Amino acid sequence: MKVRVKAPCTSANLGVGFDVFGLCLKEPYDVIEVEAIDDKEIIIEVDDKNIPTDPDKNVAGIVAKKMIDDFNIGKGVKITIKKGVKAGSGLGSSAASSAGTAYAINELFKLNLDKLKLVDYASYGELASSGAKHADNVAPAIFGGFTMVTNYEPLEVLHIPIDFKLDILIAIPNISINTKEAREILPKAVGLKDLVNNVGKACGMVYALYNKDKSLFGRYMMSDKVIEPVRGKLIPNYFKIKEEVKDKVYGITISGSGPSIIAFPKEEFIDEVENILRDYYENTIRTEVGKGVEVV
Amino acid sequence: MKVRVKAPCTSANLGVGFDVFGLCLKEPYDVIEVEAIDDKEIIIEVDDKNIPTDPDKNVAGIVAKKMIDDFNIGKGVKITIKKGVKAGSGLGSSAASSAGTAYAINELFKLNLDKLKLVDYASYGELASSGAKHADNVAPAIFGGFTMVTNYEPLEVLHIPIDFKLDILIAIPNISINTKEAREILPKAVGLKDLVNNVGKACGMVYALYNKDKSLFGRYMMSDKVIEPVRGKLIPNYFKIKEEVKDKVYGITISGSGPSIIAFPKEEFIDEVENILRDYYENTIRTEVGKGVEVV
Ligand SMILES: Nc1ncnc2c1ncn2[C@@H]1O[C@H](COP(=O)(O)OP(=O)(O)NP(=O)(O)O)[C@@H](O)[C@H]1O
Ligand SMILES: Nc1ncnc2c1ncn2[C@@H]1O[C@H](COP(=O)(O)OP(=O)(O)NP(=O)(O)O)[C@@H](O)[C@H]1O
Ligand SMILES: N[C@@H](CCO)C(=O)O
Ligand SMILES: N[C@@H](CCO)C(=O)O
Repeated sequence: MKVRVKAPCTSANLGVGFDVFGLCLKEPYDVIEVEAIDDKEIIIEVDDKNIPTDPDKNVAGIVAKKMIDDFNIGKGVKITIKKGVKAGSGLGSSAASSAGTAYAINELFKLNLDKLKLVDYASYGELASSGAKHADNVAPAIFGGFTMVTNYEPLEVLHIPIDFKLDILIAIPNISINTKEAREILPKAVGLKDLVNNVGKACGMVYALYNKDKSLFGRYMMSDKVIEPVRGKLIPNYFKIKEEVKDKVYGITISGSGPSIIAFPKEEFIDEVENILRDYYENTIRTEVGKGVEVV
Repeated sequence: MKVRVKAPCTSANLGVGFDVFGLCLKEPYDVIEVEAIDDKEIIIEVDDKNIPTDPDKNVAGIVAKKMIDDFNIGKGVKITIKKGVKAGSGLGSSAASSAGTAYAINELFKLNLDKLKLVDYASYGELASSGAKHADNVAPAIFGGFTMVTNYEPLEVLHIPIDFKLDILIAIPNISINTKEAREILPKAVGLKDLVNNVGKACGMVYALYNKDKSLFGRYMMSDKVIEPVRGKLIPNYFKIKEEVKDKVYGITISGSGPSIIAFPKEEFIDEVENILRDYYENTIRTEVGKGVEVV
């Protein structure tokens, strides 16, 4: 009959973890309901008028069709989506719809697929919306916590639960940034030295999570000199904001391909950091690490 | 009066951890004795006739002088070295002398320096022998276990003890490879895709150690396509050996800049893997993860 889920926004890259790291947020999230229908068609309703309802264009339809065909399911589905945040915000909006749909289809048709497989299916949605089957936003959307996409073909995802408090502040600019473009402006090659820096800093972030060291995690997160300095120039006041909250956060960086900004405020300055972000971007939210798609 | 230590060989890079990762071996090692002397000169005796006795050229003399001057120590030292393995073997031979000396000087003159500082001093020895103040061999020589050099200026080293059994086989070709040259032949730039691969795989190796997963650790270790395929062409029969021990090891790769080869054999095939390595290289040894410089 029907399955309804909340599918969370996620923050990919986290600086030196470009195309690998992902952190699941508790909010915002999409509320997605999938209902099996007799007609073998996929019908989509979405509250954001800028998101297509064509099932071959909305990632929810792309993922549902792939799963329905792969399991010879003989039904269609009506998918209703209420968006947590607009597309192109750097908060994994489309990944929320892809992952929420994969999860919902799995439940609705009792496919008993494991999390890795759900991420793999959701990534077919990311293929379409970004032109690349990247799984770094759909992985945390499904697994919750912190994930690392460590291989493709075949997809491998390593998950590290965050079992300690990690306050998150997200500033969401009203402008949007197209991920494909955000990737084209990136260097085609990086110096051996950046390879070494990013590998060391990203490994240090993994060590930091196992040691529950927010300070180390946040500081290493801000050491990327390859991607973040580039995308950061697309975001109004981004560098000014970083300087203004400098000693009041464990770290702050671009969420995904931007323009949203993700900050991990120190407990002592959370209200103040939130007020600073809000002065620049009215749409600022306080959240924490989420647990992934779940029924609602 | 005198301090004598065993300073271990170490295996740097471990594939995707190039210039970051280091693993301390239990053997071979240098046996180094440092004796305070009244004359303010540094005298060096070494059993390998191809290693200089000039204190400005032997890394033990370079490190001792730096420490003696930095602490206004008013004595000279006589340093006697019995080498575990020749220089240019890819087993951190010079780092063993640098680290063993830093450690010995610290003990002899009761400097009470922490491990990080000892690595920093030892790295002055690596500056001279490789033209680069790399700390990826001296870090594990001092800390023991697995280390990651995650920053320079200032040096930062993260240590992960290996508290599970990890058998190591090392094949030591009679030829030598000069590290400076081994680095010049490396690509000056790598594609974004290799950046992503190596960051993900190296982070996966860190996750693997915390999860005591030798299989994952060894498999990711063999995924570098940037440095290992290049240096591997300098080592006779290296690729043939990799294929021949393919399913009998968790992983096998080049130790440091080569030509020595480091393999982590599966428990079931250890003798067989050792015999295979020995058929190609008579000088093959079986060892395990070491604990770093210690008094002997
Ligand atoms: N259900 C959906 N939800 C959001 N976006 C969708 C959806 N279906 C299709 N799209 C399209 O996919 C693109 C954006 O997906 P979105 O997740 O916002 O990615 P982004 O622009 O790459 N930024 P990031 O949040 O970093 O992944 C736009 O072309 C959307 O119209
Ligand atoms: N006490 C010493 N022990 C070993 N080598 C020394 C020593 N003092 C000076 N050297 C010189 O330093 C160079 C090699 O140092 P070594 O650690 O074997 O480095 P490598 O050639 O870079 N390979 P790797 O094992 O990967 O670090 C040669 O030029 C040596 O003569
Ligand atoms: N890793 C992708 C994530 C997009 O959310 C990028 O930054 O291009
Ligand atoms: N990371 C260095 C180590 C040398 O032991 C290299 O491979 O050039």
